[PDB]
Amino acid sequence: AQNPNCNIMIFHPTKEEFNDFDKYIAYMESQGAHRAGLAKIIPPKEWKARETYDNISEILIATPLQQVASGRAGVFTQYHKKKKAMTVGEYRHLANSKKYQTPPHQNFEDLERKYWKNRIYNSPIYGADISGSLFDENTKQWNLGHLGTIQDLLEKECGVVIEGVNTPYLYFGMWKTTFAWHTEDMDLYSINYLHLGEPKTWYVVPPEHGQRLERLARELFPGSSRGCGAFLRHKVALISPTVLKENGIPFNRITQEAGEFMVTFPYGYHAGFNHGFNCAEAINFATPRWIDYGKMASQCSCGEARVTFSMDAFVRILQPERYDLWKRGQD
Ligand SMILES: O=C(O)CNC(=O)C(=O)O
Ligand SMILES: [Mg+2]
Ligand code: NI
Ligand SMILES: [Zn+2]
Repeated sequence: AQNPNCNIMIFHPTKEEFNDFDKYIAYMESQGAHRAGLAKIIPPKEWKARETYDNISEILIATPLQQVASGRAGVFTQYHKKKKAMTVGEYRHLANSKKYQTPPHQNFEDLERKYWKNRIYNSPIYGADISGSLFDENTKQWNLGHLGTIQDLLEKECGVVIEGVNTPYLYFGMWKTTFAWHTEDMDLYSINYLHLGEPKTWYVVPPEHGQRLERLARELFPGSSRGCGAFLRHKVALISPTVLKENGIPFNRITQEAGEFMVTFPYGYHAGFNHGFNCAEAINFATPRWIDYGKMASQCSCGEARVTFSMDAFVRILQPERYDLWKRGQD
């Protein structure tokens, strides 16, 4: 079995290997990359996402989210307070202000220490989940607005034609902005490209050990667990690496820098934080190997998780027994 310790793997495809996205994903899995839950892909040196980022400041963040924490430094939840709209230029200036800017630090490890020590005492503002793309239309390789759609993959594998669309989302981050522990909707893959700015640190639990994380989370967040049998779908809980180590949960960590792709694999729980002002683009995708994960994915039916239009069909076709209860949650 390849990669039996579930280490995060890093790949350096040549320009030739970068042509066929599906083929490269299947290659990475042949080497065991999925066992980690997360992989890094460094694009060939000849590739570029677009020519420059000099003209992005007029993009609108219609609903910036202030991420307010509650709990203790290593075990906390966050709620998202909606703020007034602002442009990317306005947000960048805010991220760079004294109140929100990255502190002086020695290296990524010192910054990681400071994040876990001090995150809860601040409420950074995240421009998340903004439909759109920063890939040039002429970029033909690994262009996250030109991937094959998940609806087309389900149709190719299973023969059933379904409604829905699959588009990318932009993320504008600042120091301490945080992504809570989660897997993707319907335990899909995700791909994330860091277009510009400061790094993003990731934590990940191997898919084969995801239930260990869930059992810890039920212990650490006991009221939330009673409220919903899939409350990590709410995407609000954080647990530090120190706490994960104390409780014997297998995980790995890696820092993504500008110009790099990360892939998350089906049922790979992940969480992380931004080092400073940055912009990422991400989208969900599927392969044949996902189908079985989609059929088994947990679901939130309490009403909190509220998701896209396109998840309806996935539930309806892959999880018909759960469909009625899940749909009630959506309405
Ligand atoms: O970058 C972020 O804030 C969150 N991204 C992801 O969870 C992802 O790409 O799957
Ligand atoms: Mg602009
Ligand atoms: Ni994710
Ligand atoms: Zn729920």
